[PDB]
Amino acid sequence: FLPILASLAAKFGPKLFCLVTKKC
Repeated sequence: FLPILASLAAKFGPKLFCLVTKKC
């Protein structure tokens, strides 16, 4: 019902890079 891993990979990918670097 909640496809969290797929959502993280296919929608949070560049967002994850931006939040880790703090600066994109």
